[PDB]
Amino acid sequence: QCSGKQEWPELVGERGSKAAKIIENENEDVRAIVLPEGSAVPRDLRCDRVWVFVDERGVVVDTPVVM
Repeated sequence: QCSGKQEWPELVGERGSKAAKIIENENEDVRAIVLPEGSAVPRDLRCDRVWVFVDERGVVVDTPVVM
């Protein structure tokens, strides 16, 4: 079971770099990783990782979550 804030629906539509910094400030246990929308990721579960999926303009398009 993870601790701290688990999802950031409010960051959809923000620049990926800005989102990553907010995420890491708001939950000190996680690393945000900015990747293109649709990028293949490992199918494991972690409490210290937040995928930040962005469109071709570098803007967050999926809700970042701890996973």
